[PDB]
Amino acid sequence: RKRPYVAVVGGGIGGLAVALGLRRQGVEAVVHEQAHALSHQGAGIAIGANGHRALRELGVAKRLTASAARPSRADFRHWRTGRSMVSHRLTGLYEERFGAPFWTVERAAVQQALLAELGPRHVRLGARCTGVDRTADGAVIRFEDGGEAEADAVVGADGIHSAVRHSLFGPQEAVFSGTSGYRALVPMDRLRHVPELAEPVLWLWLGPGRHFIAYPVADGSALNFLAVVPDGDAAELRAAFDGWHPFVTEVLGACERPGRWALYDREPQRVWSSGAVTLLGDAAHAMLPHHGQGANQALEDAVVLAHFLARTDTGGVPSALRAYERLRRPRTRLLQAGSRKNAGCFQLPDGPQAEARNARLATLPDDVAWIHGHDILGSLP
Ligand SMILES: Cc1cc2nc3c(=O)[nH]c(=O)nc-3n(C[C@H](O)[C@H](O)[C@H](O)COP(=O)(O)OP(=O)(O)OC[C@H]3O[C@@H](n4cnc5c(N)ncnc54)[C@H](O)[C@@H]3O)c2cc1C
Ligand SMILES: [Cl-]
Repeated sequence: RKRPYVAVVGGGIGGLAVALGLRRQGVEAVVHEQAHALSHQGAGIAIGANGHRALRELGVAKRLTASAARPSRADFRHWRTGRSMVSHRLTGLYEERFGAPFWTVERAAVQQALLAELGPRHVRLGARCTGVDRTADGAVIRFEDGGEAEADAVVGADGIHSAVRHSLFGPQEAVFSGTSGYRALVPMDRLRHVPELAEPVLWLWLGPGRHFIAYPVADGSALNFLAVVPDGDAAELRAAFDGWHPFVTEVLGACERPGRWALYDREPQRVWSSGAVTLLGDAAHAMLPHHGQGANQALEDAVVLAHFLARTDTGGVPSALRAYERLRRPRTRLLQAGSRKNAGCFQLPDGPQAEARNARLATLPDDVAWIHGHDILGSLP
């Protein structure tokens, strides 16, 4: 009984993590990534306890300790007055409650740590997938350059515009939010004038029509920011935050060339898997960035999918892909819905609804425990 050889399309967090996770449990997995080399851009992400646990399982948490940063609190700030509307301490309480720390870190750092632990030799650069056809015993991936690679299982981790998803279920439009995210890492030495940044904090500035998130990365030496605005040029971004507190305007004014990303997600899908092909990460369940969980969820996907594929033979692959999907879909669906809800919530004008939002924010540790406190390993059979 042959154990499956596994081809993974995409070398982002999701693809690296699942390849790394498969190999750690004795399955041969190989990544096909379209880019000629992996980027060192892409700014900051937040790793919750739930994702931290996935990184421990995959053996990469120890390598990320240095470049991680440990926000002491989540501080929800009024757009105009700069007052702390709601605050929750993370130092100690977060780890005690949910079983692991809250980290903020560069995307690229997480990507690099995964790449190293997996081994770069397991990643084919320059391989752009254009398609996947199911065979009788497995599947074969088509590349742009005419190539092919057959396998006992194929995992589509090729992002929100997944070639693998298109092949399996046909054309499907990504859903535009009507907002853009501007993202940047600002060196802290360009922000000496901003005294709030003396403490490491997860900042969430909430206001009318738009919002602004900031946090430290690289052990406190740079500050990530994400500015979500109705929909790139720095002048138009600075203007969209006219009237806001100096903290926001000063941080925006310290980056000449921020990155702009139209923010899309997709409707939840009833089906991810077809014979020996399945999806993972943004390809399976793309969400807006408003829970800070997309990477976290790709990591959960990776752990769970590696578990099922490490325990089967070639003939058990379809069943294993369906078991992964059946466990992962409901959770990701709720996060998708939640991330949409939060886009609205973060952008209310001043008024009763915003005051009611603020009230429900007081009970946030209970209300999001299902996310941060989730034990991925304990969810398995
Ligand atoms: C502004 C913003 C802020 C965010 N903040 C957070 C946060 O705080 N916390 C969090 O957990 N998540 C966050 N996310 C979400 C997170 O970045 C993603 O969910 C996560 O990186 C998705 O990883 P992935 O591997 O599924 O996909 P991607 O990172 O999209 O990787 C896909 C890979 O596949 C490759 N590829 C694509 N098509 C092909 C092809 N046809 N053939 C071969 N290779 C291909 C790409 O080159 C890429 O390397 C944020 C997202 C945004 C937009
Ligand atoms: Cl996200």
